[PDB]
Amino acid sequence: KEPEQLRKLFIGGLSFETTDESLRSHFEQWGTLTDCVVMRDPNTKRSRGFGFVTYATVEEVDAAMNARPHKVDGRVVEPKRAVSREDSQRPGAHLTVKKIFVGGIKEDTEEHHLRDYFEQYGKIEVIEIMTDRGSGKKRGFAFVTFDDHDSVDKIVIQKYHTVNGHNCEVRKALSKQEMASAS
DNA sequence: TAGGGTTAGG
Repeated sequence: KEPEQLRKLFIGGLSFETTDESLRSHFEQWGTLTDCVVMRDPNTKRSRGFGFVTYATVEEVDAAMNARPHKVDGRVVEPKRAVSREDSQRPGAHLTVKKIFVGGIKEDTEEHHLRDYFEQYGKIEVIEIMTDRGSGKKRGFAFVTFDDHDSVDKIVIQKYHTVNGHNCEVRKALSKQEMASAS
């Protein structure tokens, strides 16, 4: 049995009239829903326009994501890997991005090392191992861009990543300015 | 379009 967090998808952009029932009826097409709910105001009971669906297995989750775009109650919605309440605190945790920051990679790390680990998550468009433009010294971090934002989401929700023999930290890439506003 | 009375007590 895989962890609940990894078996759940956040469903954003829900139609004003989507319900626990209409949501379920749609996503059950890709698996056994162990949970399905529409978040709404506790006071007015008005829909907050988003919800979650949870499958019995991550394979069923992958099936659902491979079926995008998803239209529910006539509205195109936005299914996303569910980011934990804890991680939802980090800056840009909910951004739709196709690039990741990979920090703490050994000096002798080469592109093939990155591909050997990251290709399993999706089509890689660009790989950039950073160096100091002036000294030419390796800075110990890289950037990897994918063709699908879900590749990035599938990655950052995992805790560990082994590249060139050792663990490395992987986060959603924030722009120069986002990093600044994040400081 | 970020969570459902779901987060520090001898």
